[PDB]
Amino acid sequence: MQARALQDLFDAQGVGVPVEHALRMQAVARQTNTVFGIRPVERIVTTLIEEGFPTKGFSVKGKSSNWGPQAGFICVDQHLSKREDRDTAEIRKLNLAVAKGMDGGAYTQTDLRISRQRLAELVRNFGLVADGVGPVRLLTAQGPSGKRYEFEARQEPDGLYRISRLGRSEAVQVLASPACGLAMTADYDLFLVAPSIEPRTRQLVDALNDCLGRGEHREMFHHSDNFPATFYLPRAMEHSVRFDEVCVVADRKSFSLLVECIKGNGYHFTA
Repeated sequence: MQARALQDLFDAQGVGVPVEHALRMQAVARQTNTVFGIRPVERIVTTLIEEGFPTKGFSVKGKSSNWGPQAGFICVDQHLSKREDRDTAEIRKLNLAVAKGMDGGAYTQTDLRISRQRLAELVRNFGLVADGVGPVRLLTAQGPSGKRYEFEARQEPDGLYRISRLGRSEAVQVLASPACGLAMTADYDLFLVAPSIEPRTRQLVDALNDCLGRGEHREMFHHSDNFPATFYLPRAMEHSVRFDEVCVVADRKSFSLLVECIKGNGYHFTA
């Protein structure tokens, strides 16, 4: 499967998995003779994945952000998450849940720090406004409630822009990996595993993390809303519709047809 074909597919479907990752994960599907599907990966986290940020595990509580400079991360203050629409009680419950997991070795917190390229991408594609030049910039972002939030972007000595709410001294706090101390982005979540006939998923998770080779404590898969999902097949399958070695299932109806296709080709799954 050619890279430009898969990039065009992912661009049209709104899939955030890097094409290189999809090709390596399709190889594992071929080598293990196993069909598997991954939960949605938004394009707003593609840069964070390619920049090497670690990913959240099942023990990470709290909702991520789809707006502002905090997009793709999980803020300690859930008022900056994608649930910025919700009322006081739901945010405080999300805050308590984030505070609950913080009281343990599950995860920690760190300053929101993003690169020039990340800032330019958020401005170009995801509705961020950035005023000024050089090491200090003023950011304006509109939350899902329509309220606009202001942030200062201040370059630190290693080249990243530390993000703080305007007028405040404390940077925006985001959940961080306890191992490497970096902010965590979204993971690759296996939601279907169909091995060939002709929780036993730890071997596939380890094989997938090995083929991606992101390095220690930077795994995409963890040992542990559904669409658009990406599926990875040992070979292109037909049943008259055809699913390619890498395919996108946009909704439940496409998923129902894919299930019948993999079962018809001798692949079993029971979840």
